[PDB]
Amino acid sequence: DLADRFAELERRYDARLGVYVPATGTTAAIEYRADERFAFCSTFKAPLVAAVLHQNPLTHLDKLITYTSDDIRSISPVAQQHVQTGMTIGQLCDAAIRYSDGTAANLLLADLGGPGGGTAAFTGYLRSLGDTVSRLDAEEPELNRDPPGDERDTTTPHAIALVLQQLVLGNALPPDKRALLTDWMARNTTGAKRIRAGFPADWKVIDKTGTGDYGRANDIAVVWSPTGVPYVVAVMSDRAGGGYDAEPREALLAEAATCVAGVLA
Amino acid sequence: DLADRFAELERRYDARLGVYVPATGTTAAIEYRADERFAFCSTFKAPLVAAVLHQNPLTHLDKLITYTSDDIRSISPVAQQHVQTGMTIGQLCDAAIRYSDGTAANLLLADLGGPGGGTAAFTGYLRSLGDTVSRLDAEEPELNRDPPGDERDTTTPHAIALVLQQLVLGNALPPDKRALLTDWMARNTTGAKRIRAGFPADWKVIDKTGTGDYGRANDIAVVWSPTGVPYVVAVMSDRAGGGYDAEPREALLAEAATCVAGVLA
Amino acid sequence: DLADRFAELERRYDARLGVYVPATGTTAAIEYRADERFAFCSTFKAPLVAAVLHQNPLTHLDKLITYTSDDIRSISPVAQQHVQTGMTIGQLCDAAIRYSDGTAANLLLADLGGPGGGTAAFTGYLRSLGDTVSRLDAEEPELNRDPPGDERDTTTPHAIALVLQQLVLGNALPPDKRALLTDWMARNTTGAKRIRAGFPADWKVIDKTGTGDYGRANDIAVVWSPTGVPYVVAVMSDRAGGGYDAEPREALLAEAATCVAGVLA
Amino acid sequence: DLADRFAELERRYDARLGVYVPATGTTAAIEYRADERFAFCSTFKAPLVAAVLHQNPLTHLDKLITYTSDDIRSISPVAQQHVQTGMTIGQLCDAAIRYSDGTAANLLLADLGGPGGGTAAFTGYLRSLGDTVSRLDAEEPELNRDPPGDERDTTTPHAIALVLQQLVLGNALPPDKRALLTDWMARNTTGAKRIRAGFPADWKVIDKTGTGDYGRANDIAVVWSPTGVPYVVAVMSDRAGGGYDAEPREALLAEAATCVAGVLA
Ligand SMILES: *C(=O)/C=C/N[C@@H](C(=O)O)C(C)(C)S(=O)O
Ligand SMILES: *C(=O)/C=C/N[C@@H](C(=O)O)C(C)(C)S(=O)O
Ligand SMILES: *C(=O)/C=C/N[C@@H](C(=O)O)C(C)(C)S(=O)O
Ligand SMILES: *C(=O)/C=C/N[C@@H](C(=O)O)C(C)(C)S(=O)O
Repeated sequence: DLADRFAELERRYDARLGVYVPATGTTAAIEYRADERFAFCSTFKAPLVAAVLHQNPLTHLDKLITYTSDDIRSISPVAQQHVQTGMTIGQLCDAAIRYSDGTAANLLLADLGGPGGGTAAFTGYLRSLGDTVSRLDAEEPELNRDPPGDERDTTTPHAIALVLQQLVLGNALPPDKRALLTDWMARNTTGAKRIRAGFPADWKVIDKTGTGDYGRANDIAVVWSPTGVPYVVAVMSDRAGGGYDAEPREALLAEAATCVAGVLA
Repeated sequence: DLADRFAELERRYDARLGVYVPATGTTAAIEYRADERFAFCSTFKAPLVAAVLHQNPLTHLDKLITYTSDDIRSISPVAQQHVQTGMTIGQLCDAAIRYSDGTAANLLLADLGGPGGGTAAFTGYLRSLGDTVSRLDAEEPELNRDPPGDERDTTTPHAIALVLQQLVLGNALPPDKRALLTDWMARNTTGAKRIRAGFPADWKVIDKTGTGDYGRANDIAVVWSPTGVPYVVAVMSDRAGGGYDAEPREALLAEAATCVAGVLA
Repeated sequence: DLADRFAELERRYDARLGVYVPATGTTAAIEYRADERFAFCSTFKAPLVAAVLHQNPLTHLDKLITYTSDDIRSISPVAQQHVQTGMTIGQLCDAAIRYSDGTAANLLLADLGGPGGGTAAFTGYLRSLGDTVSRLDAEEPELNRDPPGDERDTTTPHAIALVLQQLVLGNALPPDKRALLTDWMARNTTGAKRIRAGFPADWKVIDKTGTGDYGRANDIAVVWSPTGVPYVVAVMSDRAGGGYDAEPREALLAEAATCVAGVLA
Repeated sequence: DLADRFAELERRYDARLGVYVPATGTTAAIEYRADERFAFCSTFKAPLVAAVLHQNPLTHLDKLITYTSDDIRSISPVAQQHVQTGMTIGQLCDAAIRYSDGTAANLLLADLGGPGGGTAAFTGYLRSLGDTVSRLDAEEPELNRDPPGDERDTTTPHAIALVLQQLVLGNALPPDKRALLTDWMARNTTGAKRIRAGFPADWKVIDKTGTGDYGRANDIAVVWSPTGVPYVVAVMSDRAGGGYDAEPREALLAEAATCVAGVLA
């Protein structure tokens, strides 16, 4: 019957919608189009940081990286301002998470090295976490104007949940680094209207958003109940029907979170 | 399956639980022990104010009412301070709602007049709103130490919902007065951890709480969705199992509200 | 010329206003009626907690304290709810700071012992910190209806600043305890509209408010610049002119903080 | 007093600093190097939009403009992506304000027509608003890399304030258009750490930034007090001392705004 409540939101908001919450000690998993493909958008920036955290020691975040005016092809609210000054890996990661800065993302991919501009290195990282399905070829901005049906630059709710789970809750990173990533996500600016707004205030929520064309809108998060019980929530949507220029509806993502909060409480 | 989620909370929290939300233009009502009797506790102070608003002109709120130090039997954080000075009907109502002042309650019942200390007059008022089941017999504090099963000083979730609906949303009161009551409930101090904490912040919530012995804990509220859709939510509980001195669990009330928010979103 | 800006606010808001910030390594202090007496209101609850932290070991916070329904004479949003269950010293302190609970305050004074209900014990504590001027005689609620000119239950901005400085920044408490107090103040609920609202968001602010009759309104705080430079800010006001029933203006407190932020930046 | 506080910031940050706030119904203006020349940087994009709003009817914003890959000389986060699709005047203006897109800027100058690439047409527009000092000669990127002392592509705080005032507050534009421009500025992405960060959150702020070599960093804004009183704030800086390669300090701009907020409150 929760299936039917998601299908309702789908109809109201004129969108296809994908939801995954893994199982726990107590609870059974929650599936809805969980094994269908969706566009990543900016959601892959979460693991990306983790990949950079994984590859290098912890003092590596101090390395300053320089770049040019014509390195800014994507929207980049932080990179734009620090062309003269440059930016350290540390600041790059902060921005990529907290502000969804597109340029930084690309710089960090380059920090991974390897062909594809570091997209292979990163693809490789996901496999280390047992992620077969997710696939990534292009960078920002080009990847977020790929057409519907195209399986390049895509993932499933099921998949990305299990990644985020291993990173945050699992032992995929040392505690010190893990800490950093949570801290960053805990302070995301771009996610107020989506998963955060669907949960009660007494729940703790850390999230990473994704947006694009064809009404594409995603949010992946870890939440803690008022008694500190952790849960992973992958929410993904699109509106490929209204074409390229369709607007995403955060309201959709907020409403679903509320249904989910209901079963989890 | 929502039936099964309430029965779960019941088992977790070792409590009996009553829930009612009336039907709307779209949605069907939500019932769970909705037609079972529970203790009012301090929840009856909401209609009580309405009864005093209903019976008298609007300038009647300026009438000063004096009382003694030994008129303070219940918890009365506001009555305590204004013993020498007295208090106007207006300020009495504010206190009764916003602070759940027990003395004021009794003063207002006396303002209704009639035997029972004004409990019959008040019982009479509810019938004017088509409320058959509800009964009120004693005053504060004595009423909050009635034993389980005793039908004096009781109501059903179903009933009190339909009252609150008529008062707040319906035309049971002139707009000016209606306004006052909503304003007061909007500014309740005593309700943070119950219904308010079960809904997302982007919902508007006005509530009136109740507490007592045998783990008795109630909260009735009107909520607005993020798009201004109103709903009435009656939640009532008790824990007569652990006897007189069983502690109430607000956690229970907050958790249920969350399940409810889930179906309403 | 900052003198003239405070006198302006005074005239606009029809209020007397007291401001103190101590001197630092760099900066000179800020004075305006800093050595004039004002009512404490709920501001004394900050040191009060410190006095209880000072007097007893750290394990003492687990001692559960019981009380009756008629022990709630003041407004007490948390004491209200935990009459059946009781409350530990630890929880009492949290409430007294975070919610300005009036009852708890009085219970804690009783924990200090001595005549005056523990007001002498507490008065004694301030002298240990070299505070000459500050005086405390009555408890809640009686102290909040002292008339203007009455020097009982009063302090100066200068004084209370130097206390708060020693507690938070100075070595007046062991680090562990100090930590607790800061944590509590960092999470004050009652202070959003006063000092907090006069500083830019990139400043860190921890505060403790006070309100009462005769438009009495205070806020004492520690702030950190965006680069972690600490400062102590005492702000106090009243409007004894419009009599007992004069309303306090938080706007006044927020405006002054802004003038202060200006010199500190 | 305040003169000396600006000279301090100057010394701290190793920079020359220009500040202007016009006079109001109440307050006297604020001058500090207000009549000295500074580089525009990207600040001129504000009036530029206004000039295009002024010259043409309101439906002109729908005219699509196409361009080539080799038309993208400057930083252009939006122009980069819409080479295939093209962009309407409407979208061009949004970008120029909200994202400080450098290409769009140049396209719009071309929309004005005339020699200099439309820089004379634009220079001409400012004179219509009674602005004598301001001049513009080159386009992006070339204009941001021309040396200190060179009076081409420059303005004074005094001047640009009086322009922004007339546009936003004054009757320089019809309400409908005026509305558009404010809306755009209200939604600037590039300005978080400058003027916006120096004011308290309860102030409303709309801004337009500028950055360049020789530590050049500007922000012009309209602010509303918490009670809706409007003010215009021009802040400009540079660090020609450390030569071409000197890094700009937004911190400087944020600090000054704080001093200004202080006098305005
Ligand atoms: C991540 O969610 C995407 C970042 N930004 C894009 C979006 O649609 O939100 C763009 C297209 C603005 S970016 O220039 O690629
Ligand atoms: C409203 O919920 C009831 C308040 N009653 C109190 C009273 O003093 O009458 C108590 C203490 C009996 S109950 O614990 O709320
Ligand atoms: C802090 O001590 C202020 C207390 N005074 C008032 C308040 O704001 O709580 C009263 C007078 C309402 S107190 O609770 O009696
Ligand atoms: C406007 O001030 C922005 C101009 N863009 C850049 C350019 O390449 O011209 C800079 C370097 C001046 S700015 O640092 O973003």
